[PDB]
Amino acid sequence: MNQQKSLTLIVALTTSYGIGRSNSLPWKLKKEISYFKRVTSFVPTFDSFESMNVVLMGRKTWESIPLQFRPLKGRINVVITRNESLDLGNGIHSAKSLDHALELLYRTYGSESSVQINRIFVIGGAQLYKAAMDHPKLDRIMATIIYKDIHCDVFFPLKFRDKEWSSVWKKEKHSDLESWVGTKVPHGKINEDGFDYEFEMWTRDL
Ligand SMILES: NC(=O)c1ccc[n+]([C@@H]2O[C@H](COP(=O)([O-])OP(=O)(O)OC[C@H]3O[C@@H](n4cnc5c(N)ncnc54)[C@H](OP(=O)(O)O)[C@@H]3O)[C@@H](O)[C@H]2O)c1
Ligand SMILES: NC1NC(N)C2C[C@@H](CN3CCC4CCCCC43)CCC2N1
Repeated sequence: MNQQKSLTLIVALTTSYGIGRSNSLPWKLKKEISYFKRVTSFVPTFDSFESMNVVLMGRKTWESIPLQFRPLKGRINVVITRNESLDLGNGIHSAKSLDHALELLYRTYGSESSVQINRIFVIGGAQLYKAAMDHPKLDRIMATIIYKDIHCDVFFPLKFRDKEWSSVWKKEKHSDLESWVGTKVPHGKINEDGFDYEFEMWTRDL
């Protein structure tokens, strides 16, 4: 009973699969973040009294976020890391691997807890994404496609939008995306601060 839930990868990347630039962060998308927060926070109203989603991220990602929005409120935060020394936090968890975090979540948030898990989201880390892509529970990717060949030094590990993977990963209909995210979501591209991007949902059979 350690895999009673599937994982979801959420990420923003360019057509060239770039996801990072020597720390920097190649683009200004206030609306994208808004979508991000909305997707990773959404939970069925009925079971909203206790249920909460989870966000797993690598150390680098945790640092990349300003003290301001740390930790992500309304969501269970768990940072993955091996070398854990003077780890701060207050309500955040710590795990040495993707599977280790899961087992901790199922033991810390079992039926004996007043807080039940709803959806697990893998939100950050080129490395964490690597581990996730190879995971047997990951069957969904919430991707934001940035149609701008900017410069990046960190890329997504697997070209799921390319022909070579077309028999495995399939892009869902827009309405299906809106359905999974519950609330409404923009169709087509969204221009913001000189950037054109779009939201897509991809899934595969396990
Ligand atoms: N545009 C965006 O939305 C966005 C979101 C997040 C980050 N970023 C960017 O992307 C870059 C970072 O990429 P990244 O791959 O280095 O970062 P990451 O995955 O967030 O952090 C790498 C750290 O994560 C831990 N880790 C990851 N996978 C692990 C595993 N399977 N087992 C144990 N520990 C694991 C390791 O910590 P230990 O070394 O402590 O073991 C490793 O040094 C940053 O420069 C940042 O600017 C962009
Ligand atoms: N689609 C999508 N998937 C993800 N995994 C995302 C990681 C988010 C991490 N955050 C939250 C607040 C931040 C402030 C400064 C730097 C990085 C910050 C940013 C937007 C994302 N979009």
